[PDB]
Amino acid sequence: NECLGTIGPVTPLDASDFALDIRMPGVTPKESDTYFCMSMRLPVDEEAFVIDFKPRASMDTVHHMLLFGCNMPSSTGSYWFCDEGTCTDKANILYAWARNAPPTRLPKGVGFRVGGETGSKYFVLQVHYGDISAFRDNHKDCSGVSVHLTRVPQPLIAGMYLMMSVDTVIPPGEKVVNADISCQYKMYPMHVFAYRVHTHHLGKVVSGYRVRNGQWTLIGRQNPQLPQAFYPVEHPVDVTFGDILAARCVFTGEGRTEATHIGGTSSDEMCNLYIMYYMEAKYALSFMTCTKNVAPDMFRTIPAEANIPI
Ligand SMILES: CC(=O)N[C@@H](Cc1cc(I)c(O)c(I)c1)C(=O)NCC(=O)O
Ligand SMILES: CC(=O)N[C@@H](Cc1cc(I)c(O)c(I)c1)C(=O)NCC(=O)O
Ligand SMILES: [Cu+2]
Ligand SMILES: [Cu+2]
Ligand code: NI
Repeated sequence: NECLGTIGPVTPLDASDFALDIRMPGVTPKESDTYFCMSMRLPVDEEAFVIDFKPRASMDTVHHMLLFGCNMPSSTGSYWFCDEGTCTDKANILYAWARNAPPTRLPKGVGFRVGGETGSKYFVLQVHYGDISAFRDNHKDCSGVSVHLTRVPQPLIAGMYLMMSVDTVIPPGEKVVNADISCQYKMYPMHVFAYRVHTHHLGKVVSGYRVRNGQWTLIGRQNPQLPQAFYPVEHPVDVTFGDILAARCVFTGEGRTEATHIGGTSSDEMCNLYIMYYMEAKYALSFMTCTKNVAPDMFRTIPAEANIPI
């Protein structure tokens, strides 16, 4: 997107609001499939709320973008190749923009809490450059995301419940390998409103469910090879203390001559189901994670859609 120049990245909106533009510093991708990252310290130290996001991406080159909040970006640079790392600490994903799947807006009254004593101090943007035909000009790119911040406390706080595998091993040639994840929910109620799935090339399908009284309620189901944007949930789903969140990624070993385990490269795999939710401000926590399988046997009753591609 157009580089800002002399006006800088901060646009005052009114007494308590401002837009912060998070753009690449005029970079020029040299290889296709390049992944660039950069970070912006928040301008204010006190707590603020991110209530909106507007993509500022060049359609001819940018394939996808992801925006995280964290306290220690992986590089002190102007920008860097993300394969070096995103954040030293555990990054919280806030937004994903996919070229072929237009992002959905946050419900009004819902905001991510950042800054202050416990909120993220930085935003780290990762841009994935696919086609670079437009880059023979050796033109620089300032694609990114604009974020709307406010000091006004929001009634509903947005958070992320991340379900991910750590132990998965996919034997070469192996027709079907399931990665099951399950945890019991023990916090105040959350209402899922969006979900994103993430797998590398071996993933066939990823599904997540809320299981209450043995009954399975679909949160989201998606083919991880389709654009990995946050998609709105079919129907609002609350998860309450006692419920169990269960997820399954279906992989294959077909095509691999060696075993594939969980990891950060293209030769590795990942099984992630991001569940974006909102909670009443007075009960809210911004992030939860599940990296276990507490009810392995429970999957004997998983809906068949969980094994059939989409
Ligand atoms: C090892 C793995 O599966 N990593 C995933 C999930 C992940 C993401 C964030 I944000 C975290 O803070 C943590 I802890 C783990 C991963 O990096 N996925 C990237 C993606 O979703 O595209
Ligand atoms: C005064 C105000 O809030 N104006 C905009 C907010 C805004 C402005 C810019 I410049 C941004 O880049 C972003 I992110 C958000 C407003 O009312 N936007 C409505 C909307 O499109 O959602
Ligand atoms: Cu991409
Ligand atoms: Cu990955
Ligand atoms: Ni409800």
